[PDB]
Amino acid sequence: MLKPNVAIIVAALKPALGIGYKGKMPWRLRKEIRYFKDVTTRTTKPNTRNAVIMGRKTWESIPQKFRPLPDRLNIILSRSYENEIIDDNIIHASSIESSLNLVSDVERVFIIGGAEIYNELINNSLVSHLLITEIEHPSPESIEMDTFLKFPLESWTKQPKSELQKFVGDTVLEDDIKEGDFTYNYTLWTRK
Ligand SMILES: NC(=O)C1=CN([C@@H]2O[C@H](COP(=O)(O)OP(=O)(O)OC[C@H]3O[C@@H](n4cnc5c(N)ncnc54)[C@H](OP(=O)(O)O)[C@@H]3O)[C@@H](O)[C@H]2O)C=CC1
Ligand SMILES: COc1ccc(Oc2cccc3nc(N)nc(N)c23)cc1
Repeated sequence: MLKPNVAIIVAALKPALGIGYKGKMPWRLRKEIRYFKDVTTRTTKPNTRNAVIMGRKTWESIPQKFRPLPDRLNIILSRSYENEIIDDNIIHASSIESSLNLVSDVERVFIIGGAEIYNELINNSLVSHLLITEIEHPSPESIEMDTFLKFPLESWTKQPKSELQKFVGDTVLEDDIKEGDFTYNYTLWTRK
């Protein structure tokens, strides 16, 4: 695949954009996990699938029985990896671009974490869209977090809900979803 558009998908707590604590997500939002699954799996074209890219630490954090993530081509980056196809669902690479040279029949590509991957790849011009779930809490300071997005958002534009809707196709997008004390909304951002 040559120079595909790539999207980042992440869930973050406003206003600091925290995304983790001691190697895990600081919340369990059930409807948000379901959204992540639908957006990253669904395709429109026939014989295609989407690819998900993750850092080695994220891959190793999935219980072995639950990997690879089903119904998507899994790409794992490590600076120590050779560019290799493991099987039809797993690719190892040391760079995003190298990895995409190994794929065919992919419709969309999503970066799914973690923090080091996000913070480095935001500055790669292949990244064209950010799917950020903006999480809000009455007392964000009470939530322990050690990992944060370092995104240059002054260079990106938040689009209207209509644009997100068109991006995700059929997926149901509810507004101000509440689970416990958290309220969240799905957003789409593109480069200015
Ligand atoms: N809020 C959310 O939506 C999500 C949050 N997260 C959070 O992220 C945190 C984990 O992040 P982190 O520990 O940084 O792990 P990562 O998944 O980002 O893995 C980092 C590893 O990826 C490899 N790597 C990183 N950057 C590159 C690069 N530019 N090119 C090639 N290889 C690269 C390296 O592997 P090597 O060391 O082998 O070279 C590096 O050690 C957790 O707290 C998790 O909960 C994760 C996903 C989503
Ligand atoms: C440990 O394995 C993983 C950890 C996190 C992960 O990414 C997510 C998991 C669950 C919900 C998620 N929601 C959004 N908006 N973005 C992500 N990247 C998500 C995917 C795999």
